[PDB]
Amino acid sequence: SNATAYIIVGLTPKDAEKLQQYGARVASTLAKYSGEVLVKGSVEQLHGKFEHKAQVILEFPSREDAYNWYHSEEYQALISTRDLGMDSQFQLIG
Amino acid sequence: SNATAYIIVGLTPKDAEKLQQYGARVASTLAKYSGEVLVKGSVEQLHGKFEHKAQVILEFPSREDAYNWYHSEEYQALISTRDLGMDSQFQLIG
Repeated sequence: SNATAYIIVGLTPKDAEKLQQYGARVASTLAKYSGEVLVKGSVEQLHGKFEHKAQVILEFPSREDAYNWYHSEEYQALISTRDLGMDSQFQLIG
Repeated sequence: SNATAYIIVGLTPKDAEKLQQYGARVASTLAKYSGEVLVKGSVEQLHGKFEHKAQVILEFPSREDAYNWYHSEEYQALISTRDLGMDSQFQLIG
C-alpha cells in the first residue's frame, strides 16, 4: 500500500580487503532510512549482456528515503573505499 | 525462511506496439511458476554507468522456478516479440 523504492547495484569485486572494509561499515548506514538488503548474489546471465559479476538489491519505504540514504554523510564516507573494493552501477527506482 | 530468487531485467524500449503485446502476455506465464513482479520503473543513476532506461525485478519462490519460467514453453514464444519491443538484459540471482 505504500510506494516502496529500490536501489539496484551491479558490481564486480576489485580489491578484496577494501571490499570487506566497505561491506562491514554499510549496514549501519541503512537503518536510519529503514534500508534493507532484499537479495545479494552472483549473476547467471539469462539474456543479453551484463558487465558485472554480482547484484545487490536494496529496499526502502519510499523513494525519498532511498535517495537520502545514498546521499547521507554517513554513506558518502563509505564511497572512496567502496570504489577501491568494487567497480559498480547503482540505479534508483520508484 | 526460503531462498526466494530474482530476475533483474534492464531494458530499453524499441517498438511500442510489439512491446505492448509482450507486456500483455508475460503475466499468464508468471502464474505458472509463482512469478511476481516486485517492481517496474525508470532509472535515476546514482553511480557509474547503466545502458538501459528502466528496470524490472521479478520474484520467484526459488531459483528452480525462476529458471523454469524463463525457459518455459509459454514464455519462450513471447521472446521474438519481446526482442522487437525492447533491448534488454536478464540476470538471474538466486
